[PDB]
Amino acid sequence: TPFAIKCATDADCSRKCPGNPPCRNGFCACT
Repeated sequence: TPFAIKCATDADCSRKCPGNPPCRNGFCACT
């Protein structure tokens, strides 16, 4: 799914779910 937690960047991924997980299609990879 190129759709998940709405992200800007890695840092933003981190902002929701820490440890700097990656984003793809501007969505954070973390569940």
